[PDB]
Amino acid sequence: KGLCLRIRDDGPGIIIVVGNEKSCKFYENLVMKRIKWNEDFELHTNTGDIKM
RNA sequence: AUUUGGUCAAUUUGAAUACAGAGAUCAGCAGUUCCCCUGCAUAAGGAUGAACCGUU
Repeated sequence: KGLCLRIRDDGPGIIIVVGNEKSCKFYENLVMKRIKWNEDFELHTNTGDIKM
């Protein structure tokens, strides 16, 4: 249970996560260790693929 | 100088029959315990993956 809100798409936003403790821990791990947020990526659109 | 270490049992008896006394050998498999591997389940506990936006 929870959510992920954010401002203006590109802007800063909040994840809230709620549940059983193990699950929460797992989620945290995913957020921090597994995902690389600073990593570069590609946006796919009809006009052209935008490198970010 | 002599002699004991020498009684077959069993059965039929009121000595005769018996005659030494009645399964062997070879081979499987399973179980018992411990160990190792393998697949599955059960709990727990990780690790990780997967496009893209979601819900009043």
